[PDB]
Amino acid sequence: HHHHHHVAMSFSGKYQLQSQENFEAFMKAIGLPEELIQKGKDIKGVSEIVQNGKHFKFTITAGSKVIQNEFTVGEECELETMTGEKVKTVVQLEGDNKLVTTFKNIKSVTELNGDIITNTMTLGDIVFKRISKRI
Repeated sequence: HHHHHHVAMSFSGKYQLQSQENFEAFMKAIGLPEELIQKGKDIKGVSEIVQNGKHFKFTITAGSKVIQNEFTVGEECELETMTGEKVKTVVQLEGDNKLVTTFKNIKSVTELNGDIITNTMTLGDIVFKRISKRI
């Protein structure tokens, strides 16, 4: 009560993998080995995001290691993939609890819905999806 001065929703929180679709098709296409794919779809990972005003931290716990990144929105930084490949880009927000970023041919769209994180990525013709839930 008595809060949110024309600003609401918050990417700050920790989350937990519920489900994912096109995972194997995407992981094979980005050149990961079948070992990391079979453990990556079986073992449900954890995920964490920290909003820091203009700054944003991304943390994704796979079934063996965590990938940590940081950027500032509208500033030109880099993001690490699960394969360990390093790629420069800029991230934007459409004012509607949804971040958007592209790379070369990969169109990534994160979406916060309360205590749920929807995430939809589109590399070429492959459409990777991922759902996590805020613990």
